[PDB]
Amino acid sequence: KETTSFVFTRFSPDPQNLLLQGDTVVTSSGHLQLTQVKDGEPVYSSLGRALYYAPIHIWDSNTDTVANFVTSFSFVIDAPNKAKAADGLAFFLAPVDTEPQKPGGLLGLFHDDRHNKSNHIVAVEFDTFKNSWDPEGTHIGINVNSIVSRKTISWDLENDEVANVVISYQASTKTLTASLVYPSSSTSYILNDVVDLKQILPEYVRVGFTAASGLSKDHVETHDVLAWTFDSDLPDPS
Amino acid sequence: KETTSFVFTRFSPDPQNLLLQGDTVVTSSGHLQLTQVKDGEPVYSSLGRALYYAPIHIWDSNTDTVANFVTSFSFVIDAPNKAKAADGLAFFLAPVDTEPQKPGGLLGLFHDDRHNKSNHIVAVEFDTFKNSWDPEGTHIGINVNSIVSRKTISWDLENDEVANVVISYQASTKTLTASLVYPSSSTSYILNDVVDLKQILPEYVRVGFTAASGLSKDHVETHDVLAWTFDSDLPDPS
Amino acid sequence: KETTSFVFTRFSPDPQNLLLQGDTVVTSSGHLQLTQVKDGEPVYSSLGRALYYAPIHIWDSNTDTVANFVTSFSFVIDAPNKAKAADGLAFFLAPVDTEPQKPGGLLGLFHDDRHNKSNHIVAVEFDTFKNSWDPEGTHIGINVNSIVSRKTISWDLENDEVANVVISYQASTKTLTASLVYPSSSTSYILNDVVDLKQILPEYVRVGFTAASGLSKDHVETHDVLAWTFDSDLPDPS
Amino acid sequence: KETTSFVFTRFSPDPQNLLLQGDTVVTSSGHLQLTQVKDGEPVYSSLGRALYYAPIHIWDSNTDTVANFVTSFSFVIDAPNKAKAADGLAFFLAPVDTEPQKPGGLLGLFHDDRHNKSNHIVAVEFDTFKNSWDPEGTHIGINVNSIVSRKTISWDLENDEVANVVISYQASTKTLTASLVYPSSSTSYILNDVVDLKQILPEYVRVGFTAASGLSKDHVETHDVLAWTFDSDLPDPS
Ligand SMILES: *[C@@H]1O[C@H](CO)[C@@H](O[C@@H]2O[C@H](CO)[C@@H](O[C@@H]3O[C@H](CO[C@H]4O[C@H](CO)[C@@H](O)[C@H](O)[C@@H]4O)[C@@H](O)[C@H](O[C@H]4O[C@H](CO)[C@@H](O)[C@H](O)[C@@H]4O)[C@@H]3O[C@@H]3OC[C@@H](O)[C@H](O)[C@H]3O)[C@H](O)[C@H]2NC(C)=O)[C@H](O[C@@H]2O[C@@H](C)[C@@H](O)[C@@H](O)[C@@H]2O)[C@H]1NC(C)=O
Ligand SMILES: *[C@@H]1O[C@H](CO)[C@@H](O[C@@H]2O[C@H](CO)[C@@H](O[C@@H]3O[C@H](CO[C@H]4O[C@H](CO)[C@@H](O)[C@H](O)[C@@H]4O)[C@@H](O)[C@H](O)[C@@H]3O)[C@H](O)[C@H]2NC(C)=O)[C@H](O[C@@H]2O[C@@H](C)[C@@H](O)[C@@H](O)[C@@H]2O)[C@H]1NC(C)=O
Ligand SMILES: CC(=O)N[C@H]1[C@H](Oc2ccc([N+](=O)[O-])cc2)O[C@H](CO)[C@@H](O[C@@H]2O[C@H](CO)[C@H](O)[C@H](O)[C@H]2NC(C)=O)[C@@H]1O
Ligand SMILES: CC(=O)N[C@H]1[C@H](Oc2ccc([N+](=O)[O-])cc2)O[C@H](CO)[C@@H](O[C@@H]2O[C@H](CO)[C@H](O)[C@H](O)[C@H]2NC(C)=O)[C@@H]1O
Ligand SMILES: CC(=O)N[C@H]1[C@H](Oc2ccc([N+](=O)[O-])cc2)O[C@H](CO)[C@@H](O[C@@H]2O[C@H](CO)[C@H](O)[C@H](O)[C@H]2NC(C)=O)[C@@H]1O
Ligand SMILES: CC(=O)N[C@H]1[C@H](Oc2ccc([N+](=O)[O-])cc2)O[C@H](CO)[C@@H](O[C@@H]2O[C@H](CO)[C@H](O)[C@H](O)[C@H]2NC(C)=O)[C@@H]1O
Ligand SMILES: *[C@@H]1O[C@H](CO)[C@@H](O)[C@H](O[C@@H]2O[C@@H](C)[C@@H](O)[C@@H](O)[C@@H]2O)[C@H]1NC(C)=O
Ligand SMILES: *[C@@H]1O[C@H](CO)[C@@H](O)[C@H](O[C@@H]2O[C@@H](C)[C@@H](O)[C@@H](O)[C@@H]2O)[C@H]1NC(C)=O
Ligand SMILES: [Ca+2]
Ligand SMILES: [Ca+2]
Ligand SMILES: [Ca+2]
Ligand SMILES: [Ca+2]
Ligand SMILES: [Mn+2]
Ligand SMILES: [Mn+2]
Ligand SMILES: [Mn+2]
Ligand SMILES: [Mn+2]
Repeated sequence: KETTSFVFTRFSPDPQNLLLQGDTVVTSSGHLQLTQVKDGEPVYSSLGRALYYAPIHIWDSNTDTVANFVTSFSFVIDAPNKAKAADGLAFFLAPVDTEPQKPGGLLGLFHDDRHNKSNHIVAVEFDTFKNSWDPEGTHIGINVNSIVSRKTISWDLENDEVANVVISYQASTKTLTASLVYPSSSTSYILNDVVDLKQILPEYVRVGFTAASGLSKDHVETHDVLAWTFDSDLPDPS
Repeated sequence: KETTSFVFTRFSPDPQNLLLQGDTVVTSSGHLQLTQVKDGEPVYSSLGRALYYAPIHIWDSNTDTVANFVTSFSFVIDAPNKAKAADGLAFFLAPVDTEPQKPGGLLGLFHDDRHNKSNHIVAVEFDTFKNSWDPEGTHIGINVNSIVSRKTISWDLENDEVANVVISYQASTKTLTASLVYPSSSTSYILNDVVDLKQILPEYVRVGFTAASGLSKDHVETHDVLAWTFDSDLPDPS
Repeated sequence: KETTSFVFTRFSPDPQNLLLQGDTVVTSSGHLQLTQVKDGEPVYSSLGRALYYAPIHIWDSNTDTVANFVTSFSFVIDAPNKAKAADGLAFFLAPVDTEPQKPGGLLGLFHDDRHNKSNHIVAVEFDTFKNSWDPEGTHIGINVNSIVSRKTISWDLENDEVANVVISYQASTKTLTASLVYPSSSTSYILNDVVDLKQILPEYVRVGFTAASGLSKDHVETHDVLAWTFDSDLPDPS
Repeated sequence: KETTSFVFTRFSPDPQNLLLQGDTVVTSSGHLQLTQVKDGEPVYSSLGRALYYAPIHIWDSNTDTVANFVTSFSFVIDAPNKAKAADGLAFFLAPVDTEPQKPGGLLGLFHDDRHNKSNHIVAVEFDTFKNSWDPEGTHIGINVNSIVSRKTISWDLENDEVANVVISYQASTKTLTASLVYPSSSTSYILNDVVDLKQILPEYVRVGFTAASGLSKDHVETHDVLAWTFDSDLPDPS
């Protein structure tokens, strides 16, 4: 049996147990600021990611076991103009050596908008801009090896409000669940889908966040993570 | 700081750390069988509850602190005829000395269908029968001192399928959240509302389940809880 | 699988999740005051106990499994005259219906100084007075169904200093371990012994503290518990 | 507030969340084999280490806070001839970029046998061979920036038996405690000392194990770690 856990109720400057990639910085208020802010305004064409330093043991081929996990986090998206919000934020699992990919609507996750099994990516996206591949309206999506979500639900961005997210994986039913609550307005969202982690991901992954602002100067927003917990449990074989 | 936790991934016969009330028994398959089954068929007019034996310290007037909590459980409702399903199951918090009340549509929670602040009850109901006070259709409800829910959402009973529920309370925003997932069909539900526990409940409560079958012979269903976890955390003051 | 946990970093007045027996009260400073204090002085012939309200599932005859557990606590003994310290404090496991027994050197645990398997008691004692059955000197003892310890080590009371205790049980080796540290003086103690819980205790027990002051007016001390954690884990069968 | 935890009840081959250094391999039985074995016999002059991949946040200069931690592990030392056992095993904390140093009696920890504050090492050693700097007999030691222990206790190696170790740090008293129990013989050992982590270590460290076999062919033993848990808690400022 193997377990991994961590909790951040806020972030310290120079967090050496996180891999910060692209534009990510830690604010003096203790937030993970994924996309650039200059003079209190979000900067366009910005991309930042943050991963937990330790690989997570997500499944084991020898024992044929798959881990359960649960992660919770709080985030804020602040768009100067809500109608022009772009592009969004995702929580994701990827190979240990994962590096930022294309900015904008590809969210730093993918090199292009096609499906490719060598991506080895599972993500939950909070998507604020309708790309050509997207459903109508802002939405939450479960993504497997593609920016084109396997399943989506409508989600109304509550501009500059704290969103509380829980994402969990139940290995026995191969079910990934994602929920988002805005306590400020008592609004909540949930979706779930079958995602076979053993078939999609390598045995060890890194986990974390990615976010991207829009590729034009009037389509911008901030993407801050305020707090993050993670727990994974790889059981003994039956 | 005070915390309480417990986990049951299944139930043992004669569980001395649960207070079983009314008809509740533990099955040899390890389920908490809240309402009676006879010859593999649910019995009408049955009511059973199960509470964790220890009082939970939910808030403290001296330090003016309120606990966070989270509970998860799995349950199954099996109705021979889904249209005639009655009456449902609830998770609840109540005074330490709480005893079963009226059966049927009052779910063992309330003496009548009126609102009364001396009840000191907060519940999340999974309501399978439309009483005169209910919305149209089966629904999940957040209940505060009344069988007449403060907030409801439509919920389609997936007959004899395992439902995974999470209910959490965030003290800082006074927000109660309840979610239900059916992994078998990838269907999910969530709602949340403001519930001020400090104003509704005494400082110590008992927590648990209640369920009731219908008060007529053709309006019956089973109500089994398969697993239950609970975690509460009453923080130090500021 | 079944687990039970709780944490008290201090105690609240009227703790409804503890069974207080004999003279025990909670002080306004948040301590569990097991033996009486009157006008800032310990009272002789006083006996108090405190148990967690919920029964703990320590083993299961159906699945033939035995729990691991670990408890930690901090305590203080303050004797006006250290040479006349009596009688001591114990952590213990006992049947759910356990009641205080004889005061003084029997520590509220036993009716007499003999061995009897119907006691169903396992205790770790911090023994400040040499009775006829005791080794020379103040000592820590592991007790099984008798005040006459199965195993003892010398322990020097550090008068009015905080002692940090950890007691753990490893089911697979039937080993009970107890350690005590005085951080103030960098002094530490440890002992362990084979104790077969399945053979000694019923399937469910209550756990807690007992303490007794001396049976003469010049042989007195206080016995305060400052903090307490407990975790038990009854595994699935192999 | 920041916490980090992990559990291994056994080890998988190619553990990508551990940094294996020197000779360390994972056995097919799931043990961390720190020093080499060839044809079932320990090889002399072997040195291996294993660190958790993620840096641990042990103190924070911004908030002026220091973490508590607790680690537990099980290990086995098997010497063909107990009188010729060498050299031993240690648990340690060191800079993130730590690399194996000198073999033999320096345990892979130090470049020489002198005290040097630039080492930035805190270790607990299980020392099986009397070097020129050592006390008489096999011993457990607390080491700060030197192979010459700050404090030692006698410890009798129980050849090829499982040792259960707990090492904990209490930031409020700056106290490091280490205990070892052999359940097989009911033998136990403990020591503790004041160690100011903020003054000795950098803000982030890596944690893990090191072990070395003797530098002559007749002074050899195996050093296997069977299981390992770690929990650290860096609190909010007070
Ligand atoms: C170590 O402690 C152990 C636990 O205390 C001791 O075992 C107890 O010993 C008790 C006697 O001291 C014994 O109590 C008696 O039980 C009789 C049988 O009870 C059951 O069976 C009946 C049907 O067959 C049924 O009617 C009963 O209701 C019970 O279910 C019972 O008849 C006795 O009651 C009569 O006799 C007494 C004495 O004259 C009267 O006072 C009483 O009113 C009645 O006329 C008696 O019962 C007890 O009476 C007093 C009351 O306060 C008690 O609550 C009530 O129980 C008890 O059953 C056992 N317990 C167990 C678990 O075995 C043990 O003593 C030794 O071992 C026991 C088993 C026994 O063999 C003793 O003779 C031994 O001394 C202690 N061991 C040692 C080595 O000292
Ligand atoms: C506390 O620990 C520190 C860190 O380890 C010690 O500092 C190191 O000491 C070692 C000595 O064992 C030094 O390594 C030797 O360095 C020489 C010189 O190399 C350089 O120059 C030559 C030619 O001049 C070039 O050929 C090289 O390419 C290189 O540029 C080398 O030839 C030897 O083979 C060793 O590798 C090491 O440099 C040094 N590091 C630092 C950061 O100072 C420190 O002890 C130090 O060294 C000793 C000998 C004394 O001089 C102390 O005053 C130094 O502090 C140690 N403190 C104590 C008291 O032991
Ligand atoms: C100004 C403008 O309209 N630029 C548009 C751009 O074409 C130009 C034109 C001139 C220059 N130039 O070097 O000045 C640079 C780029 O074509 C892009 C599509 O390929 C538009 O990118 C989209 O921007 C959106 C916000 O407007 C979202 O970020 C959306 O996700 C993103 N689409 C994707 C697939 O990433 C981008 O907005
Ligand atoms: C056959 C029949 O009419 N049965 C009906 C029953 O009637 C009688 C007849 C005589 C006596 N008496 O005091 O002797 C008492 C009751 O009165 C019950 C209400 O008071 C009906 O209960 C309702 O039954 C429904 C399923 O049919 C649901 O369970 C519903 O929740 C429940 N309503 C409530 C408020 O609990 C029940 O259907
Ligand atoms: C003043 C005095 O000496 N009182 C003594 C008291 O008195 C008597 C005197 C004669 C007879 N009798 O059989 O006729 C009966 C009782 O007998 C008590 C039982 O032996 C002494 O109790 C002991 O007191 C000690 C502190 O001084 C410790 O608390 C010690 O653990 C305690 N012993 C026990 C077993 O609890 C108690 O000290
Ligand atoms: C047979 C014998 O005496 N072998 C000894 C060896 O001897 C020689 C003699 C001449 C030359 N030379 O440079 O020609 C080289 C080696 O010198 C080693 C360094 O002092 C001895 O190392 C010690 O070995 C012990 C077990 O035998 C322990 O492992 C002990 O910790 C270890 N010492 C240290 C500091 O690591 C090693 O035992
Ligand atoms: C699928 O994704 C991976 C990385 O996520 C790419 O490396 C693959 O590109 C193909 O393989 C690489 C190594 C290189 O040879 C390239 O020329 C190939 O196209 C990518 N595959 C495709 C078809 O897009
Ligand atoms: C509100 O709830 C309390 C708690 O359950 C009830 O006891 C109240 O009923 C009234 O007071 C009780 C004690 C009893 O005297 C009864 O006859 C009264 O009706 C109830 N209050 C209401 C319905 O107004
Ligand atoms: Ca998009
Ligand atoms: Ca109803
Ligand atoms: Ca005594
Ligand atoms: Ca040595
Ligand atoms: Mn999308
Ligand atoms: Mn309803
Ligand atoms: Mn004693
Ligand atoms: Mn040594």
